[PDB]
Amino acid sequence: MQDYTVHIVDDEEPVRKSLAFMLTMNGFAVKMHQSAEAFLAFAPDVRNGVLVTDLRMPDMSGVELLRNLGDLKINIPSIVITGHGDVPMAVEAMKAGAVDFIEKPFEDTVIIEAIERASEHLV
Ligand SMILES: [Mn+2]
Repeated sequence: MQDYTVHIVDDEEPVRKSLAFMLTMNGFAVKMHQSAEAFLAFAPDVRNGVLVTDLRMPDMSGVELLRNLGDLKINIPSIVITGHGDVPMAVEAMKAGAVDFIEKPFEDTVIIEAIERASEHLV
């Protein structure tokens, strides 16, 4: 079986803990990051990891995070969670290299399938 880690980034702690807890209850190895900046500083050390990030985050957006990762010469399959009915954000996220976007609110089954898909990109 594959042993990958799901890295979660969200500006709202309650939403972050909700997702994290749900994925762990489903058997995924999960790591919650305090902010986009914290994940960016942790990124060089990631091995066999997938990223699930929120898009609208005041300090650093999900898109900007994706562009910074690219600058670090690092490729981490990413799923971007976008605001309800926010088309500009989903489009920009895909143009930025995200494996896929997920519109919230979302069904656990759906985010779980999106994560399994991103893991397809792990070498
Ligand atoms: Mn947000």
